Amino acid sequence: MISKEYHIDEEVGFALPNPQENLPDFYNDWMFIAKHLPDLIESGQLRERVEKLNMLSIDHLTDHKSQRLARLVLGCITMAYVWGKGHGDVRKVLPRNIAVPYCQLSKKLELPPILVYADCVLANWKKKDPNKPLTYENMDVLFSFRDGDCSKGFFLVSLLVEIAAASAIKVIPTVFKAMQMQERDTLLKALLEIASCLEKALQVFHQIHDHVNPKAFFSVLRIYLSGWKGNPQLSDGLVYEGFWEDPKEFAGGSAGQSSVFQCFDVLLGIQQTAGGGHAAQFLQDMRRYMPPAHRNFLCSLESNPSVREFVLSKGDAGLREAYDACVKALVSLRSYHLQIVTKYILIPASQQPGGTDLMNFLKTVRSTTEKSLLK
Amino acid sequence: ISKEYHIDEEVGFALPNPQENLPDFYNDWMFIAKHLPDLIESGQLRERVEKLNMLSIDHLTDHKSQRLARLVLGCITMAYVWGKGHGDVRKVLPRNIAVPYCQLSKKLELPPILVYADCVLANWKKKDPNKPLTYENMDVLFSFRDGDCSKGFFLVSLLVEIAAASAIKVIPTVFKAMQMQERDTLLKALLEIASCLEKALQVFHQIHDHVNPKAFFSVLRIYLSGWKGNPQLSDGLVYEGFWEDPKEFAGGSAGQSSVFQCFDVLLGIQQTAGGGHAAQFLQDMRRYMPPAHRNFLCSLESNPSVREFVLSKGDAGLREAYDACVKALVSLRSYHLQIVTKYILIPASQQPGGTDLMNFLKTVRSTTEKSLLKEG
Ligand code: HEM
Ligand code: HEM
Ligand SMILES: CCS(=O)(=O)N1CCC2(CC[C@@H]([C@H]3c4ccccc4-c4cncn43)[C@H]2O)CC1
Ligand SMILES: CCS(=O)(=O)N1CCC2(CC[C@@H]([C@H]3c4ccccc4-c4cncn43)[C@H]2O)CC1
Repeated sequence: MISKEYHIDEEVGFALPNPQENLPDFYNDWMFIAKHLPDLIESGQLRERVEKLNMLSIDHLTDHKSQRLARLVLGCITMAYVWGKGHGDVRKVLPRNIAVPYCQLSKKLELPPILVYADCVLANWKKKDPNKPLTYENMDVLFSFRDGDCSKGFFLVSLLVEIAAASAIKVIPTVFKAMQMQERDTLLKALLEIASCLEKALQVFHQIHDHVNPKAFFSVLRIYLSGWKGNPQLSDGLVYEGFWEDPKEFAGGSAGQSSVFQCFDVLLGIQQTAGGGHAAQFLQDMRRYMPPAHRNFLCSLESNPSVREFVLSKGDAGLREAYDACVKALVSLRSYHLQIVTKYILIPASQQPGGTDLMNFLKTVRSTTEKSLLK
Repeated sequence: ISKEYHIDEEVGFALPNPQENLPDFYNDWMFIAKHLPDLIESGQLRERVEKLNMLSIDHLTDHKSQRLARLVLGCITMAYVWGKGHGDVRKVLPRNIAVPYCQLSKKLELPPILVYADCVLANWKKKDPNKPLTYENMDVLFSFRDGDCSKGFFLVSLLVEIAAASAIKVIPTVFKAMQMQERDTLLKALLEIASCLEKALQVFHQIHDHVNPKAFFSVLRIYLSGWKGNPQLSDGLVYEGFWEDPKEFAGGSAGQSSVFQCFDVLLGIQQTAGGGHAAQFLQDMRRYMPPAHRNFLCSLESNPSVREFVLSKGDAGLREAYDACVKALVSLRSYHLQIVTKYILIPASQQPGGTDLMNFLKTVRSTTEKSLLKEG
């Protein structure tokens, strides 16, 4: 098994198992706002409500799940506060009574004070029926921004893809064991199981079309997920009033912050973070938005010997095909994902009364993946 | 420390006993690198580079031959791009050098530009193998121009690196001491770290004896500069035959030194935390370190915090030992600010950026100073 210090679950992987839904009564004022964001944003009540909050101590968030729930709560409120109704009117200062505890909590959890993938995908879910499986029909999100924002469809499909990819994480100890022990057959089997899970993860992705509408995604949800790093709207970042004097820049959410896909790039020696380029820089930076235990797990994988070099050295057609099957699965995922971006970003952007830079980043990452094929 | 991190007992992150000569196959590269001052001064460097045939990197069969080739190709690239360093600039690196350089850079997981690991850590030799690592028993392998003080700059940098790196071997003692709750051992370890970082500063004092401000500013500064955020090459460098579009890569920085980054990490200074530019920059420079050295840094980040261990213990002895380490880093950076004033700011004022560079350095110094438990 993988060590407990990396906080990787057997079933959900890097996802938070059975996320907490309710905070202690002490934090009811936070909970009320986060639970009613759609109506409070729409009616222009959200900002005054956040401004009228009292500064609450984080000390009564006594465990990890409560701290992670609070991060999800405060992060959603923070996006609602900064972006407002999502029409380009921006708050440049986050008031101290929310900014201070959010920054304190974020420092405690070693995550930046902005909504991350680990909040809004990995900790933002529940089973409707605990006795039924982790499927879309038996799941809901904990928080959404606006009515019709398609956040359920986006967050849950993202979660399910993550969970399907994560079924191969438990094979990783076997891989490195098989290399050190020079176990060709064990390694071959292990690589075939990884390809199977990454192939399965692609089929899970196909659901996105059923539960997310392009127009709503582009015009609404995209807005609330965006951040303030290299964002012309918040040129210098956001002022977290009372914590830092200067405005601070933090990137909005990205599945670049997903540890599973970074994990298999590392495992397969794809070297996405190597070389000093723009795309590498971004994906390396995104590791700071991951929970520290998961950050550490990626670092650990990078310190182990290369699977790619092991397979490359061996003159073993069986191993090369199994290796290549893992790489092909990552390329196919990334290729399908590009087609998603065309449908959900490029086309809606063209229809409104940038895209190329986003596509080029994704194509760089895909190409680096394809270029790791041995055959 | 595991041998997979490629940290030497004597020279730490430096490459022990660097290779001086490449295989005969690469003589054409070696000639240009060995005669850069002569070729630049005669206006023959660019022609010589352009006359090169594309040589395969497959005959560079070990890590040291590859690190030497990187240093050679890196120095040739700086000379080719910058020329005589008067503003006559090349935006296209010819394919016959660009291809092998990028191929080799990919193999070693480094950006295709001269980095600290090339021009400091791999750019040296002992004169007498039987004598210690001192300035007078050492030389650099490559310089750019005559009188550029590259020996002084690169070797003093290396000596400071090595002095500081004597503390690296203590790091596993620190974590073992913590995990095992060995207070006296941890205290002794932290005092040794402080001693070495204090020694590094004394070694730094030698810079004044071997580098002249004018030569440094007007000559060497040029050849060390890169093409990331540089108006001279706004869109970066075209590496002909490897990539179609120009690529931006940062010039050398001792932010690329793994020793100072590792002690920041060890002492919980957290230079790469938060939403500021200094953090981003120091984070980016890790990409310009050799991969095993990158790995080592992140592995230190995964161990428990020394700072939070010391903060928890109500132990004046431990706190003082901890602060002596932090103070040693503060003293180095404060001294380094004076060095920037002498070697950059003053020459710049005398000529017929500086604020930005000093603001960056002050932010990093401040982050260090603010990790002190007690006022220094
Ligand atoms: C409406 C659906 C989606 C759209 C429009 C979309 C769009 C984008 C865009 C524009 C980027 C580049 C900017 C950034 O990093 O934030 C990106 C990155 C990324 N996305 Fe998505 N995405 C969607 C859903 C998903 C899903 C379900 C996955 C799960 C596989 C995913 C995986 C990734 C990964 C791993 C990256 C980082 C680059 C890479 O590793 O290839 N995305 N996405
Ligand atoms: C002529 C001598 C030197 C001058 C003019 C100089 C100047 C500078 C400048 C302008 C920077 C900021 C830009 C950059 O990162 O490249 C810098 C960074 C840095 N320098 Fe130097 N430097 C000199 C020598 C040294 C030496 C010998 C050391 C060894 C201690 C050193 C250590 C550092 C470190 C560690 C950084 C990154 C910021 C930090 O960690 O504080 N420098 N230097
Ligand atoms: C860059 C400003 S932008 O306005 O052009 N812009 C880019 C497109 C997105 C769409 C989803 C979002 C990101 C994310 C946030 C949270 C949870 C999962 C995922 C995810 C999965 N793939 C990508 N993302 C981000 O890439 C929104 C913001
Ligand atoms: C920004 C373009 S600039 O022209 O203003 N400019 C900044 C000042 C420097 C001075 C040395 C150099 C860097 C370095 C390169 C190789 C080996 C060790 C070290 C080193 C140590 N401290 C700093 N550096 C860089 O920071 C030159 C270029």
